[PDB]
Amino acid sequence: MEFSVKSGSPEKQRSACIVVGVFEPRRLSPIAEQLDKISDGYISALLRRGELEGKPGQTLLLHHVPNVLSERILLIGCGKERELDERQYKQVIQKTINTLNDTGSMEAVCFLTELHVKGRNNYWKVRQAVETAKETLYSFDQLKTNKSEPRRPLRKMVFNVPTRRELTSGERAIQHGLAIAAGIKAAKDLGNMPPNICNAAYLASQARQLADSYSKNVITRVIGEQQMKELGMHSYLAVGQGSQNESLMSVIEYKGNASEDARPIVLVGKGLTFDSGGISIKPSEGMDEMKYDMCGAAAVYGVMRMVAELQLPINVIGVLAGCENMPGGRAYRPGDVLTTMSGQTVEVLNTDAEGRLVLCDVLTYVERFEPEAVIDVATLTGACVIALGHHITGLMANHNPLAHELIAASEQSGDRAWRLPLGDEYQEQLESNFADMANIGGRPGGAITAGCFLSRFTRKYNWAHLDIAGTAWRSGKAKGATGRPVALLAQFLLNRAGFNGEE
Amino acid sequence: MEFSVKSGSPEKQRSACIVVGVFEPRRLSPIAEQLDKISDGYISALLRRGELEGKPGQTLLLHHVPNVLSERILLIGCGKERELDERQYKQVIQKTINTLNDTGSMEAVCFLTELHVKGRNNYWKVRQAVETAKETLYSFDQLKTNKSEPRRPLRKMVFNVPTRRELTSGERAIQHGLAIAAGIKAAKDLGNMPPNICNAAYLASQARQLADSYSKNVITRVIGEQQMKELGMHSYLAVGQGSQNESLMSVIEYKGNASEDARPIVLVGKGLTFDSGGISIKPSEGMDEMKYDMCGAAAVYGVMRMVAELQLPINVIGVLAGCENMPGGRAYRPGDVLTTMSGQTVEVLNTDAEGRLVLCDVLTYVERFEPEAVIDVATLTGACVIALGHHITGLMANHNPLAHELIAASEQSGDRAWRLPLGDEYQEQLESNFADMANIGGRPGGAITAGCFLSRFTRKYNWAHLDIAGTAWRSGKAKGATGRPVALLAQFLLNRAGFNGEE
Amino acid sequence: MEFSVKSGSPEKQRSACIVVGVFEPRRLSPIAEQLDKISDGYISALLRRGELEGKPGQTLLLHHVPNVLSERILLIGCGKERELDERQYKQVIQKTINTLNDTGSMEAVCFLTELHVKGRNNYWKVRQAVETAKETLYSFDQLKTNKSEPRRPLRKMVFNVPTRRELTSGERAIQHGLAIAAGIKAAKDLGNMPPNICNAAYLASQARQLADSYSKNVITRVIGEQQMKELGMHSYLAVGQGSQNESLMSVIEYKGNASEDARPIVLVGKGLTFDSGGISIKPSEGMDEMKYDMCGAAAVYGVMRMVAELQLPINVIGVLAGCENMPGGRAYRPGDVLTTMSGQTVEVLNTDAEGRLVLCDVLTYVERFEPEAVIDVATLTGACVIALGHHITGLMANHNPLAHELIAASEQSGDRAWRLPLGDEYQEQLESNFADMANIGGRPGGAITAGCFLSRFTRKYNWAHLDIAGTAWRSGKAKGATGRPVALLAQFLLNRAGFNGEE
Ligand SMILES: [Cl-]
Ligand SMILES: [Cl-]
Ligand SMILES: [Zn+2]
Ligand SMILES: [Zn+2]
Ligand SMILES: [Zn+2]
Ligand SMILES: [Zn+2]
Ligand SMILES: [Zn+2]
Ligand SMILES: [Zn+2]
Repeated sequence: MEFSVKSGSPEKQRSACIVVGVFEPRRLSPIAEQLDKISDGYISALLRRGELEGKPGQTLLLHHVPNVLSERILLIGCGKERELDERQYKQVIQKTINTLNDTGSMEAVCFLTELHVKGRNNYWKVRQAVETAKETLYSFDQLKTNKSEPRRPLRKMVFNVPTRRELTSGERAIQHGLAIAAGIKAAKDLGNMPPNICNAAYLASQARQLADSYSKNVITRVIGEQQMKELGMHSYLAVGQGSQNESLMSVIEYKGNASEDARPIVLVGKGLTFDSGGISIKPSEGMDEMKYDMCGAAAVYGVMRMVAELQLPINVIGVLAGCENMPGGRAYRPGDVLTTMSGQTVEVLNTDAEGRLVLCDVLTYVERFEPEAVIDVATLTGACVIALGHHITGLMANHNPLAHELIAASEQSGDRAWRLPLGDEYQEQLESNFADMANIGGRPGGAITAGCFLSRFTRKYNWAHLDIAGTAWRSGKAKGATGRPVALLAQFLLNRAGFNGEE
Repeated sequence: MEFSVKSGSPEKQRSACIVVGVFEPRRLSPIAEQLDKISDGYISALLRRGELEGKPGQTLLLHHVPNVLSERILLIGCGKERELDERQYKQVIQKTINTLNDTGSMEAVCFLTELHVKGRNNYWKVRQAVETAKETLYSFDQLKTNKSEPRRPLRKMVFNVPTRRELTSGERAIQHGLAIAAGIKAAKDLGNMPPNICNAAYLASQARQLADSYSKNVITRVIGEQQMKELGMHSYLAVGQGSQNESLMSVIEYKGNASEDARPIVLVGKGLTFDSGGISIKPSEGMDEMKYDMCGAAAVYGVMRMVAELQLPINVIGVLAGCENMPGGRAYRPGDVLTTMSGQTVEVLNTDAEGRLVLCDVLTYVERFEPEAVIDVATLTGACVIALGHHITGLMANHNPLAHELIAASEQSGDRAWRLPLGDEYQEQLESNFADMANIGGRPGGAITAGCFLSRFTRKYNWAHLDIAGTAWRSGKAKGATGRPVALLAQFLLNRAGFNGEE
Repeated sequence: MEFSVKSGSPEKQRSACIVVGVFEPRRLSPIAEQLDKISDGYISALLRRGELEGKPGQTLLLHHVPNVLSERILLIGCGKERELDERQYKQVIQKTINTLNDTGSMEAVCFLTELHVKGRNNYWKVRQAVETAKETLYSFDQLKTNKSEPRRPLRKMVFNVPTRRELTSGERAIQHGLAIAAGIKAAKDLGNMPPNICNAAYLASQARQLADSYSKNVITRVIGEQQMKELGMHSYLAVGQGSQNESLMSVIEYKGNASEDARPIVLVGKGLTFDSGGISIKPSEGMDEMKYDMCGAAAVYGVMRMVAELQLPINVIGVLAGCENMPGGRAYRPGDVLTTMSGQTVEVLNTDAEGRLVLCDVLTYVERFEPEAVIDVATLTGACVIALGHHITGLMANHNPLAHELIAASEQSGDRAWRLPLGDEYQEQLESNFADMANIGGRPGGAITAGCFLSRFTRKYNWAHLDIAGTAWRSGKAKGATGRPVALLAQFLLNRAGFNGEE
């Protein structure tokens, strides 16, 4: 659907539906009781009758309202005025979009973006409304055969801003919100696709199409197994040795800045299109969710699509490290000692800790880009899920300023991350009697030792690690990819590009 | 809430709200056209404009409808006409109640009970509506300190019936639906109570209050541990021996028939207020759900309540076999050989198969009432959950007519059961080199060999066994007791008392 | 052994042994060459033959060195000059103490305290040396019947400081170091004692002896089961119900400040003398290590012993929440709903998550002291061990300044903690359909949800929680308590008492 911003009163609107809010208890909102006084207390009369107490989730749809230009007035329960946090705000917009679609409204004017949301300005509210509206419309039915497509008469939504002063921030919010929502959808699509269709070659193919769609700034390269071997990326090669799928590393280069002294921000996404655990096989229960083990590449692709659309004035390189981990007569095994691209040797203790064996070689490989900073994004350890659950991404880094920036972006964007420490006592857990290091450190500090492992390959540049094992998708009835952390990364890049989201 | 029936037209009601259906696609219910044709096509116009497609789940609330004597008109989507089964029908009524409760309607008149529902007459559609509506209002907040009580402005609902020829079947449907819904609530309340509060003594106490509330026809006796020993109920005693809670068997006698030859129907409910498994201890995951191991006794109590309310002209005795299975220094052990009340000996191989050791003695105990039929109700085997899932109760019996009466009742009441076979080959699985029989027959056929076991104690009367391990409760976010098989047993009693089917 | 400081040169010492450093490669320490020149290159000569490369862990004991007033000269490999972190520094000191004890040296003078250690001044270097030396001498043979008591001729060590200007900081360092080491030692002894001896009565007995030994500023109260019942601490009671050991909350009050407005700092330690998990029984493997489930109480006791010795001018109350979690006919069970002292109800899903059930009642109880700050210390979750491993303590709090003061103290003291987030999405995992909350929130974010659970009882004051499940003890061959976080808490108390940092 389309979005736009205007600055006008409810009573002057001539829409299929205007949306205004109501707070507990049956407390018409400022903007709404502007409309009440047009219909002569018609609305407040209905609220005295108990038609809408204002509880969250509650709604009231009025037709043929006395002296109201719009055909419908949709009132939404907003809880309690300032006492509105971002989370309840997102729900109010979700409800609005869903309610409107059970209606015949082909468009609507929404005054909810004017609500007081603790600490968030106009830009944030409009941007979050767009991102939430789009999230609500998501569906993954491309593999179903029944389905007669969903009902969506709502084709456009206009968000109202307080004064003409907010139209500018309002428009920026819409532009940004749509590009990030698109990056999120793309990542959710790639994540939800089965390993059956979304394999390393499928990712390479999406990478090429992205370049074709933005040929003035995007160039894609795809490195195969033979080139990997020539480059000495034996660790990455070992992981996919067992699978019949070819390991393919897709490099998407976006050039938005022409000065010769510009340095690129490199994003490295773990792309295990399926992870069975390998010889160190995973249990049966819920293993189909391992199709999400490539959600890091999914997010990096979404971010690139976002950067290209917004044409940011910076240089970004996204790597989709495609691979597949399968058991078999050619599978690598516990006990193997791999010679990484960097030259350091790694003793494999568990073949299911393969993401870091793919990433280490990509981390050495990306130094040819002389990056400003490298950030890897990966569904890496179950330990991180135990540590930070499904709500916050785990972050580790070898440079404090870069960590601070990523955490600030995670908060601004509402796609949170939390820093976990690295450190010598944890490095020691990787000691090996046979190679420079082992690929695991045992249960204690599992998410930290994995980051420590990665840090031995990133000493030549400032770097951060995002472990999205718990935030990349949900299980249960609503099993599905979240698209995280596209928003955190998009915010990060928006900040780097100079945009002031605080104004 | 309260329910009643009338037979009028929508247009002539003077209610806070009249409910009517709409079928896909946006086709107003005929019962409604008289009403539309009074507002000047006010409803049909809103419908072609897209306000209610008619899909199940959708609703449309209208106030100030042109010339309508009722203040609110609530239209509910019903899908396609004569393609409505009772499951969809119930959802429709469930939706109606929830939607009405979001308005200020103090009472309402509903015409949905006139919907065509496959195989169901007026009596069933009204009774089903009553039972479903009451199911929807269920809440268990007695142990919470927050809460401020849900919003129920709707204190009364009037169901409409086609003609005055259906008023009496409608009133009977309400009388029956209310009594059964109340038994189901009593059983759900008991099941949901913690083992902490709901122990054998609590069930006994509830049993005594029931007798007090209907002292004319109900007498309750409680048999404690000293008496059980004197009765020789050693098997029952061994299960609760490890627990500090005293084992208590509550016998509720309902006499609604004075004829010297009116043999009682005996209901025996497994009342394990907590089942840790004992020495054969259960795993931690979801063990909190073992407070539901007394759901058989909960159901029986519910039926006794139901029968007292309806004053059926039959004799029914309900036994609440209270007990607690705990591990400890005085707990019975795998290997023990128990001398059951029948005199037959039993080798205990697994202490978690304790419900049948509590029941075998109670089934011998009840032969003193010279029962015409005996029915045990028990959350007995994980095997039944695997066999019939959470939707259908497992049934076994030593008498075919009785088993057919029960299945029919299960169908009529929409609380289904399915008969499983018994047999000599399953009996052989209970062979012991040390006793007359072992208490388990291995994994193959676990629900059936449990029935075989019980059957060695029910040879002197017509008997049926209901394994409600999968139907007694549900888990997940909506964790809670279901109250089943109260409806099945109530229908069985109603049928024994002469219920015509009202056809 | 005893410690003291002095500022002198190596050549003028008349000790049984002087300890000096040697850097790699075979480079004689500046303080050394002074000493070499008296014996005339007699030392550098030996370093040329290669008698000490100077690598960490290497040593060289020299007797009758020409012209040296000291009989023995112990040279120690220190690695490389300024690039010495505190970690390697402590190792060098530990080595020194161990090596010295294989000789006849009855006393020694050590110039290693003058080594350059990144970010650590004279005060820290002397204090780390003292704590590490005492740490090295720890043994726990009180329950062994063989042995013949260790060989420790070295009854005194003197650390040299650069000039007389560092003498005072040196003395203060020794004073603090000794008191913290004593505290740490008491915590380790209590932790190491078997559940067989160290039960809740034992902890109470120790708390009473502490009060007796410092009757001027310390008073101890012991609250038993009858009292807890009268206080409404049913949550705490339920956890110990199953065990024959009476639950006992020992309260150690230290009044070091006579002013009316010196509000107390309250420390609460989980004192589960043994944790079998209860009905939700733990696995066999390494369950003996559950004797360490009272290390929180252990640390609070040691911290109290330390604040008593130093006589800090502040008020501190240390609570030792003793309890034992056993399975049995009287144990509380999964499903139980407890009414905590605060009045909030808690549904028990897992009995092994008992520490928080003991702590919530104690956290409510301590509000009677109107504390300025409350800090609980508990071996609480396996999740924490997974999240932060064995090296860093997990910290949660409801007041940021308190959290920052604690993180700062942990760094300063070399007993690290790392903050983890709390939050609404985590609180929601504790939702229950039967109580105000459940005691566990699932595996995702286990450490954090435990934090969220405790925080529901600490809203009336500034609070912090330390989960030392991973830092409190180590297993394997060197199995034993660590005494952490005694040093972190002591440093916290010192800073509150006005400690300088010493420039
Ligand atoms: Cl193969
Ligand atoms: Cl016991
Ligand atoms: Zn893996
Ligand atoms: Zn993986
Ligand atoms: Zn059992
Ligand atoms: Zn049972
Ligand atoms: Zn525990
Ligand atoms: Zn514990």
